[PDB]
Amino acid sequence: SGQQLEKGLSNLHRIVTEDLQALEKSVSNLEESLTSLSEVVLQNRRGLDLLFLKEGGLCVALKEECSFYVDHSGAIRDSMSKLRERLEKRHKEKEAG
Amino acid sequence: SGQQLEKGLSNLHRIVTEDLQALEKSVSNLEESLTSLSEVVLQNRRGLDLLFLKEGGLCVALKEECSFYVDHSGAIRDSMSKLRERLEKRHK
Amino acid sequence: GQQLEKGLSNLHRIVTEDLQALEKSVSNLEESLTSLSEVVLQNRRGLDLLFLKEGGLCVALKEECSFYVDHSGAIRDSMSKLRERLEKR
Ligand SMILES: [Cl-]
Repeated sequence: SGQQLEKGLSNLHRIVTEDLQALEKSVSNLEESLTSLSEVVLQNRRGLDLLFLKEGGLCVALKEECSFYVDHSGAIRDSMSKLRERLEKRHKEKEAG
Repeated sequence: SGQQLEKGLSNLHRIVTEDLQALEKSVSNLEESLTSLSEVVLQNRRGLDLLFLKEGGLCVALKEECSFYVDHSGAIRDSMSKLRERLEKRHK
Repeated sequence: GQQLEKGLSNLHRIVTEDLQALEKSVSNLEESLTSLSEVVLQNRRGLDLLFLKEGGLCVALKEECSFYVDHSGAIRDSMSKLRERLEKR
C-alpha cells in the first residue's frame, strides 16, 4: 500500500538518522580526545628536548629521523559540524512522519 | 512496483546496515587504540616527572600550563554498543 | 504515496553523502592516530635511553609497561572497502 510504504520509508529514515548521529557523536569525541592527547605528547617531547639539550634534542640524541604528528583536526571538525547540521534538521523533520 | 519498492526499502536497509557496521567496528578499534596510547603517554609523563623531580615536574620545568587529556572512552563504548544492538536486532 | 521512488533514491543519496563524511573522518583519525603512536614510541625510546642504567622507563618506575594496541591495518582495509562501495554507488 502506498501509505504503508510511506511509513516504511519514514521509519527507515528515522532509524538511519539515529545511527548516523551516534557515529558522528563518537567520531567527534575521538577527534577531541586525540587532539588533546597530541598536545600532551608534544609537551612530553618538549621536556625530552630539554633533557637532551646538550645532544641537540631527542631525535638527534637517538640518531633517528624525527617522527611528526599529522593533524587533521580542522578537516574532521568541519566535516562533522556540517553532518550534525544535516542530521539535526532531518531528525526534527521526521518527528512528524 | 509497490512490491519492488518494498524490496527496495529492505535492500537499502541491508546495505546501509553493512556500512554502519563497518564504521562501528572502525570507530571501536580507534577507541581501543587511542585509549591504549593514552596510557602509554601518561606512563611516559610519569617518567618525565621523575626526571624533573627536582624542578617540580615536567610542566613546572617547562614553565607551561600542563596539557590535559580528554577521555571519552566510556561514552564511545556505550554509544557503539547500543548501535551494535540496534543493527543486530533489526537484521532480518 | 506517489513519489515513493524519488523518496527512496533521495534517502539513498543523502545517506551515501553522510557515510562518505564519516569514512573520510574515520580515515583521517586513523592517519593522525598512527602518526601520534610513532611520535609516542620515539618519545619512549628517548626515555629508555635516559633510564638506560636503570633498565629503561618502566623498570625505573617499578611499573608494568603499557603497550600500544595497533588496529591500523584493519581500519584501513575496512575503510578502503567502504570507499569502494560508496563510490560505486
Ligand atoms: Cl609521549
